[PDB]
Parts: sequence; structure tokens; C-alpha cells
Amino acid sequence: TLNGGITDMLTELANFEKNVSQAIHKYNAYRKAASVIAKYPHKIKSGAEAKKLPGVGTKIAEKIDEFLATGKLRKLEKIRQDDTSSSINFLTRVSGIGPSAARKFVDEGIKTLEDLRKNEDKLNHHQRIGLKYFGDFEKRIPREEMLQMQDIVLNEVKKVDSEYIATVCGSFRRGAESSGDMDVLLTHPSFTSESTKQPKLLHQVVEQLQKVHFITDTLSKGETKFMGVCQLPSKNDEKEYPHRRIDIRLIPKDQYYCGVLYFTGSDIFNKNMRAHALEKGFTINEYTIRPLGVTGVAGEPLPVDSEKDIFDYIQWKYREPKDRSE
DNA sequence: CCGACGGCGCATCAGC
DNA sequence: GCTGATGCGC
DNA sequence: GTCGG
Ligand SMILES: Nc1ccn([C@H]2C[C@H](O)[C@@H](COP(=O)(O)C(F)(F)P(=O)(O)OP(=O)(O)O)O2)c(=O)n1
Ligand SMILES: [Cl-]
Ligand SMILES: [Cl-]
Ligand SMILES: [Cl-]
Ligand SMILES: [Mg+2]
Ligand SMILES: [Mg+2]
Ligand code: NA
Ligand code: NA
Repeated sequence: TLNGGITDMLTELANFEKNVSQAIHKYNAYRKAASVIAKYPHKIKSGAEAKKLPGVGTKIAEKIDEFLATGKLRKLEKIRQDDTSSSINFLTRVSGIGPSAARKFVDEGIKTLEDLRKNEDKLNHHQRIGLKYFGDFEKRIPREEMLQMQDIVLNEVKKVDSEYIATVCGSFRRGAESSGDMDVLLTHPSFTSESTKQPKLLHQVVEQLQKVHFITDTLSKGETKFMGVCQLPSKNDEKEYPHRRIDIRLIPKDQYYCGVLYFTGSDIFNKNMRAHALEKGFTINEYTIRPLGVTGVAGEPLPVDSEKDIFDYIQWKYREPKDRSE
């Protein structure tokens, strides 16, 4: 909030480029700038001052000077007053509707919540659930509720097979006081980078969570990644809790560290860390860290026994989860 | 200048 | 049916 | 939109 006005602005611009312009690199450029400025420990006084930060160039510097002097950005003022842009931006807030589908729906005249509700038949499964819980999915989850959800998840998976280990990652692992959803990393000794000695490992867990009515809907589901909806149980006469988004990722037990590093995020932190990795001659994904041979092709996985080992390879001092919120 | 920008799971679809 | 490209998401 | 070779 120290430079909240500016970071909000950049984030709006980022969303515009992504949702309306369908210019993903501009989206990432604005988010990185917003990110680096967000952690700058001083109340920015000018675009020039901001341009010193990495990720902030000439264009954003000018915008920062406009925002600082007028308190607003004409470029955004116009975007807001543009019906097509406003429609597209709104529609993309429904989970399952991205930049493309939003523009297409608008072409059909489907541009409001009311339009979507009356044309449910024109949405795929994911979009339909996103619409169904539109209001709920925008609500934040207090950490206290995250704690209650964690308890249910770990206890239920334990009941399935005491050998499963479920770790809540995402902003929760980063110590956030509220999260947008729950991200669960799941491992089991039967599934390694060497073999899958037991099928349905993810399925069984999803099944159990559905049996107890924790998981209520499914957006997508595969062998290693589940994307759905869940809800905490409420007491008698007690109003129900909002439905929440839940992501479950099954990862080879031997590649847990690259996995937890990936799922802990933040997304921008991963982008920055993986970019740094490449500059240092390495490539990092959720399974391994590999050196990039002279040719440019990834080599064999390097030994990893802690999150810190990954950091050492790329010559970065270790950073606790709570400091990875970029 | 201008090529690169992190990396990948699941749903859907065109082409064969 | 498969496979590769695209959309959307983590 | 920003960066580095
Ligand atoms: N583009 C991305 C997106 C995600 N992630 C990894 C790194 C992320 O930490 C992790 C979770 O994705 P999430 O989509 O639940 C998130 F990001 F919003 P979270 O950080 O959890 O914040 P919140 O509380 O609001 O959900 O996936 C990634 O690597 N790249
Ligand atoms: Cl772009
Ligand atoms: Cl690992
Ligand atoms: Cl790999
Ligand atoms: Mg999350
Ligand atoms: Mg998530
Ligand atoms: Na800069
Ligand atoms: Na969406």
C-alpha cells in the first residue's frame, strides 16, 4: 500500500493487455514492474526514481509521472469508458472464460452476468461452474479458514493411505493472512520419477474428499492435477461458508523439493527465479533442475535434497517462503 | 537493434 | 482413434 | 513493455 496507487494502475494495465489486447508479454511486463515497485521500501516521488528499478522502463516511468501529478491515467480512463473493453474484462472474471472466449461471447451479444445465466447451454463445463460460483470465487479466504480446510484435507488423505503426504502450498505456505484458493501438493511412495506402482493415486484422494462432501465440483481432472471446488462444513443454523477453489497436484515423491518450490510460488517469483536460472545456465521446472548444455539443450537432472540446493545451483541466497511473495 | 520473455497439466478441436 | 495446436489455467 | 548482448 506504500505505492498502492501506482501498483494498482500497473495491474489494471496488465489486465488490459492480457484480456483485451491479448498481449501476454505486455501483461508480464506490467506485472513485473508492479511487483518490483510493490516491494520498493520508499514512497515513489517520480517516474525517474521508479525507472531505476528493474522492470520499469521509459513508458511506465511516464505513466507514473502522469499518475503522480493527476492521480489518474488518461489511458485507463478511456479503457474504462470503452464498452467492448469493459465487457471483455468482466467476462474474463468467470473461471474458464479467457481472453478469446470473452471476445467471442461479446460478438454474440453475451456480455453481462445476466446474459451468461440465460445462455448456460453455450458454456463448457468449467465455465458453467465458474459462473455458478462467480461471487464466491472472488472472495478471499481468511487464514483461519485455510487452517480448517488444511485439517480436513490432511486427515482425509491420511484415512485413504497413511503414506500420502499432503502439503498446502501457494500463498498459504508463504504465510499470507488470506488466500485466493487452496493449493495442495500431494505425494505417495508408489509414485516416483522411476515408476507408478499404483494407479488412481490422485483419484482415490479426490473420491474421499467428495465422499465427505468437502469437494463439491470438478473443473478439470487428470492423472496428476485436479482442479475443482470445495466447501467447509458449517454448523446448525449457521450460514454456509462460500465455496472455494481447490487445486491438487500429485508429484513424484523423489522430486518433492522442485515440486514444493514450484507450488509455493509466487508465480512472479518463479518467473524471476527460473529466468535467473537460465542466465546461470540451468533450467527449472516442478520436477527437476537441469544444466543447459553448450547446445542449449537440457541435461540430466542434478541431485536435489532441499529447496536450498536449488537456490545454491543458481547462486541465490536461500529465501524463506514468506519472502517469495513477489 | 531486436530476440527473448518459465514451464507445464488438462480440455477441446482440427486434421488424418 | 492418435497427435499436435490452441485456450485456459496452475 | 523491458531487458541485455
Ligand atoms: N502462472 C503461474 C501460476 C501459478 N504458479 C504456481 C506458483 C503459485 O504459488 C502456485 C499456486 O497458484 P495460484 O494460481 O493458486 C496463485 F498463484 F494465485 P497463489 O500464489 O496460490 O496465490 P493465491 O492465494 O491467490 O491463490 O502455482 C506458477 O508457477 N505460475
Ligand atoms: Cl505481447
Ligand atoms: Cl527435487
Ligand atoms: Cl524434467
Ligand atoms: Mg493459490
Ligand atoms: Mg490455485
Ligand atoms: Na528500469
Ligand atoms: Na477467467
